[PDB]
Amino acid sequence: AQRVALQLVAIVKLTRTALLYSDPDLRRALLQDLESNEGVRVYPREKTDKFKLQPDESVNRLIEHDIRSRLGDDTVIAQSVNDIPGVWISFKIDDDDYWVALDR
Amino acid sequence: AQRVALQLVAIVKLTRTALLYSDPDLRRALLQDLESNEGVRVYPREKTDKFKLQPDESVNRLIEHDIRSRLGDDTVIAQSVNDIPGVWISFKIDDDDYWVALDR
Ligand SMILES: [Ba+2]
Ligand SMILES: [Ba+2]
Ligand SMILES: [Ba+2]
Ligand SMILES: [Ba+2]
Ligand SMILES: [Ba+2]
Ligand SMILES: [Ba+2]
Ligand SMILES: [Ba+2]
Ligand SMILES: [Ba+2]
Ligand SMILES: [Ba+2]
Ligand SMILES: [Ba+2]
Ligand SMILES: [Cl-]
Ligand SMILES: [Cl-]
Ligand SMILES: [Cl-]
Ligand SMILES: [Cl-]
Repeated sequence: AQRVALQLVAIVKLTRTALLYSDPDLRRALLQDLESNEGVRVYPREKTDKFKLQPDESVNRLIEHDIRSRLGDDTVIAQSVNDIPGVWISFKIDDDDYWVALDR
Repeated sequence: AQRVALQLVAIVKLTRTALLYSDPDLRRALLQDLESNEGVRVYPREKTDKFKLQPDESVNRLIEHDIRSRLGDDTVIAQSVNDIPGVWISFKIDDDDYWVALDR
């Protein structure tokens, strides 16, 4: 529980941080780097993006509990967004909502 | 071996990325965020910074092998730099050398 959640939290936080402090002119280039080089796909999150939860198997819900405690109670953790499989974790910068998608 | 190394690689890569694409005016502020919020201390690496290897115990050398395969053959991995304990991993942006220090 704790260990997996800690790693996922670290990834989301470092990714959000990279975006937060990014040179606005290089922000699109940064998103390409994160995806290709770090395997981290960032997307804007639209209010109408649909999602499906990870199953209640193994320690998923405990992992999810620990992630929200560290990232924020309103964090969405999902196994798909708009029918696209992955490990999906939402985050925010100010008024802007985002997804991070990782490979399962 | 693989798993620990993969996580450390991810941290170093995301950290380097954040720095690489950072707004130059916010770069010092970014370093504060990484340290306080992500527990990642970045330092410039000076050619005369001394270091001490992690012991050859457990799977340390295998972890180190996997880290270098992903980050670069010239990567230094150390248990201390200038007598300061931690998990230290070097990285570069162009001509500039850096350390990342994590808690053990
Ligand atoms: Ba909290
Ligand atoms: Ba919003
Ligand atoms: Ba809002
Ligand atoms: Ba809202
Ligand atoms: Ba919004
Ligand atoms: Ba290589
Ligand atoms: Ba140099
Ligand atoms: Ba050099
Ligand atoms: Ba050199
Ligand atoms: Ba140098
Ligand atoms: Cl953008
Ligand atoms: Cl979905
Ligand atoms: Cl600087
Ligand atoms: Cl040392």
